[PDB]
Amino acid sequence: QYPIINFTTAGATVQSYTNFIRAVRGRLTTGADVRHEIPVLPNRVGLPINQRFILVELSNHAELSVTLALDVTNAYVVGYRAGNSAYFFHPDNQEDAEAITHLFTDVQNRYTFAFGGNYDRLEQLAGNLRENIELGNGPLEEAISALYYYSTGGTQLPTLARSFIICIQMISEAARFQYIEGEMRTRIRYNRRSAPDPSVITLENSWGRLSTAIQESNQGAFASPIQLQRRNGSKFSVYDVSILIPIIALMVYRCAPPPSSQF
Repeated sequence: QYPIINFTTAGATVQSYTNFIRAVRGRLTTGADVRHEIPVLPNRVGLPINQRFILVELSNHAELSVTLALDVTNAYVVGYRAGNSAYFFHPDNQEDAEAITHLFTDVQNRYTFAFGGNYDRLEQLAGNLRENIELGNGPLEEAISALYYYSTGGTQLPTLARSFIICIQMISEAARFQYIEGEMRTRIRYNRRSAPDPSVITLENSWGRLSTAIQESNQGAFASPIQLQRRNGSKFSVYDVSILIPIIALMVYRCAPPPSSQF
């Protein structure tokens, strides 16, 4: 019932990956909510269960497939299916636990991990931080195989955690940030894997804060600046939504849009 977007790593190109990421953004947002030219994801409050998820079917050159489930309210990967087994991250609350019962309903083996799916938890399991995990098309190809072989014991937990870390950044974070989509495009164009630099990491860590700063701003002006990092690690101060229009593609819903006092 939920919409399915397909991507393969086999022969992937900047164009095929761009088409994918545009398609995932098109299914995450409805057009209802755009502030400063920046689309907002649906509000969790009152969102009917039939509109709550999207499915991303990944395939690779090894001829394997897995299907990730993303929550439209936050673009979070909440679990995945590989053939006859599905695996969900530990839910944050009761209502999320009910909602994930609506995914992969005819799968014969359903498991809920005892750990949640946030980067900090997944980095601990992986034994490596984001900044030491290479991304690109090779890493994605390998991550699709790792997720596929988990149920049979082929995949060690640390390699499963690392594989989620790769998927999340190359799908969810790229949908959230044109900047991160363009970092992936670069790696795919040259077929050269590399770990994310501080510009990528600081944007990932700041997504919620930036979403709230933009939605609470006075006509786009932040009451408090947010500090990001450039590629070389130097500080970049954000004072206004303006500088983020080329950078952030989607925000999480944080407040109602005020009745704009119009001059």
